[PDB]
This record gives sequence, structure tokens and C-alpha cells, in this order.
Amino acid sequence: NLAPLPPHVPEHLVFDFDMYNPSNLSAGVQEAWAVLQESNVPDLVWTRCNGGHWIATRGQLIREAYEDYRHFSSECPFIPREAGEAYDFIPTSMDPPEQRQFRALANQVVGMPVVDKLENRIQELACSLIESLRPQGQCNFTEDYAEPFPIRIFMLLAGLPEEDIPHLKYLTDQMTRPDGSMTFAEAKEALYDYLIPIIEQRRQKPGTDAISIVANGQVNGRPITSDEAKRMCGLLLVGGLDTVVNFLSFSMEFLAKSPEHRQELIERPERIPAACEELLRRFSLVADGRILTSDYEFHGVQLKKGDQILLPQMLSGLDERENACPMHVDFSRQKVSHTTFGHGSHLCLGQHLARREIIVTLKEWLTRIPDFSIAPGAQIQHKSGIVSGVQALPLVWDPATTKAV
Ligand code: MNR
Ligand SMILES: [K+]
Repeated sequence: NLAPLPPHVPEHLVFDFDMYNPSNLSAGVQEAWAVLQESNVPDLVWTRCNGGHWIATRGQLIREAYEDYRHFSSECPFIPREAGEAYDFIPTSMDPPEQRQFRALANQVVGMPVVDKLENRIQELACSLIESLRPQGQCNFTEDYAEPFPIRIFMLLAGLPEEDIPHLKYLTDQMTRPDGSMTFAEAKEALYDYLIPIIEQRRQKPGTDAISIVANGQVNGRPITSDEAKRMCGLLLVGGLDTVVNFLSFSMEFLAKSPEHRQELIERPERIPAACEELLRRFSLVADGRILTSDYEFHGVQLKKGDQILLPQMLSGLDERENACPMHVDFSRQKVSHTTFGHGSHLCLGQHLARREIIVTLKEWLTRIPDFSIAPGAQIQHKSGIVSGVQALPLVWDPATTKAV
């Protein structure tokens, strides 16, 4: 339903886009969001859906708003408002200056030196899962690889048992793509219910896992509190369970549909890192936002204190103002412009882990199963929300074209 139009919003700016179920979803999720960049649509629109909020539809505005934390605060970063109010993860619910101290700690557990440490296990897991699928000539890519690969890596890093995956994956999905069985607040409280005892145990008897490190950590030279450690670990769970998992499916759907692009990477594997970046642009998948701290005139539009603004990280890279022919995938694209890992002071801390996972997947998949397709007759369905995804991805191939390594 449509929330009543606030007095301060002019009617010519109304465009009733539903971030949780966009009109054009069947064309693909990125395509559905790109409707916001059609020629009739203003740079900044108001939607009456999901309680009413602004949407910045172009890279220039999205980047500018992410840079200006004084006007656009992270305190309430999710739509709808109830979700944004309940949201208290660290560092993503905080603005600078307070935010900054927590980034170093998060970097300790998911940043580059740690990725380098885990590089062998990452490689070994990808190779193992792919080799197991290889002789079958088919898989359901979402459950058979997209989920277990990044998630088992995360559970290893976090020292959490793999038997907990179904529960934690259900909870994380309710925060980004709710099926309506749980409010954001209920899902967050259930995640915290899971974490509270584990954090307590690991502050008492620290191990070497990520939860132990965060829970016994210091922030700018003082001890982290139990509460802070909880709000940081909650964020890490969501990052581990509902980002790379979805992106891998978008990428492998594309490669399955594009023999020419697979061939390019098979023949030119040095281009895989560049291909990763271009896929990250084309199949960008996150959309959160900010809350106005004061009345503010932004690009000729009067924003009111307390108004929410969706700043879709997804849209910057799809904006033809940033990238010529933005819906075309070009691994040789000269300046790949995107905000897929965010922009400003909250730039993704997991991005090195994500890239390693993506690049390892592409290299190890294409080495063993170079030639694959969507199952004949299958219709791939996307899903939209704070993080967008792929419902299911049935792939097929001829085992005779495969290679065991
Ligand atoms: C397990 C760890 C993580 C993984 C894997 C991961 C993977 C990915 C990923 C995969 C393709 C994409 C796309 C992605 C996208 C983002 N990510 Mn990431 N992410 N991500 C974090 C951990 C992780 N991410 C953390 C922690 C922050 C918060 C930094 C801060 O607020 O100061 C963050 C922040 C962000 C933001 C900024 C949100 C904002 O400004 O409100 C975006 C966008
Ligand atoms: K909040």
C-alpha cells in the first residue's frame, strides 16, 4: 500500500517503486531497479511504498550522499523505518567519528592478512565442492555451491558448527529479504540470542576464531564491551551468509547464458580479476540508505529531517552516466565505475574476502567445468530487498567435456 504523501514532497517527484517487490522483477533484478534510470524519471524521487522514502537514482547523488554523513546518517540505514530503527549493528549503524574505532577490529578478523591466511582452505574447499559436482553433469547452483562455499568458509573463520547453517541462514535472510514470518527486529533478536552465550564463553576462554578475536578485542586502546562485540559479530554473520552467496549466483547465471564470455575467460584466464570487477558492477546487489539529520536542500529537492533516503549501491555502476552501455558485460571495460562495496566511510571491510572467493570460484569452476548452460526450459527468478538474490539456478553440462584437477 501507499503511505500518504507528506506535505513537503511535490507530486511530480512521486515514483512508487517497491524495493522488496519491484514491478519489472521478471526481467531480472538489476533490470527492475534500472527502471529508476529511464528518461522520464527524476534524479531523486519519492516512493510511497514501504512507509515512504526518497530514492537517489544516479551514481553522482548516491556517492555524494554516502560522502556527506553529516546530513545523511547511518543511524537508521534500512527501509522500512521499523527495520532502520531496530538496526544497531556495528560499525554500520554508527557515523564518524564514533564509527571509526570499530573498523580496525573488524579488519583484524575479515581483512587482507586473514584472507591470505585462509587462502589455502578457500582454494581447497572450492576445488572439493566443484570436483564433487563435476561428474554429475548438473547441479542446483544456489544450494550446491553458492551457499556452502562462502558460508562454510565463514563458519570456519568464526569457529561455528556447520550444523548451525540452516538456522543462521534463515535469520539472515529475514533481515534482507523478509518472507513476512519475522520482523527485522525479531530476526535480529534471534541472531543476538544465538550469539550472546558464544560471546560469553569466548571472553572467558578465548580461542583463535573471529568471534573470540572481536569479543576480546580493543577499540582505540580500550576493551570492547560484550554488547559491542555482539553488535559487531551480528554484522559479520550477515556479511558471511548473505552477500557473496547471492553474487556468485548472479555471476554463474550470466556465464551459463553467455558462451562467448566463458570462452574469453577459458582462453584468457589472466582476465579473471578484471571479469570479477565487471561482474561486481553489472550484478551489483546491495541497497541500503541513510536518514536525514536536518532539513537539507539536495540537488534542488527539499529533504526533511528524519526522512529516509535509499541510496542503492547497486545503481551507481548501472548508471549510463558512469558507464557506457551499462547493461553490457565487457571484461575489457576501461574504467569500471561502481559502488558495489559501498562508498565513503563505510566501505566494505569484507571486500578482499569476497573478491578472493569470487576469483577462486571462477578460476576453479572454469578449469574443471568450462562448458555449462542453464537447464533446458528453466526460468530463472530473482528476488529483491536490501540484498538481492537468485531463487534457484539449475545448471547442466556434459561430463565428457569436464576435467578432473
Ligand atoms: C564476512 C564479512 C563480509 C563480507 C563477506 C562482505 C561482502 C560484501 C559483498 C559481497 C559481494 C558486497 C557486495 C558487500 C557490500 C557492502 N558491505 Mn560488505 N559486502 N561489509 C562488511 C563485511 C562483509 N562484507 C562489514 C563489517 C561492513 C561495515 C563497514 C562499516 O560499516 O564501517 C560492510 C559494509 C558493506 C557495505 C556498506 C553499507 C553501508 O554503507 O551502509 C556494502 C555496500
Ligand atoms: K537504528
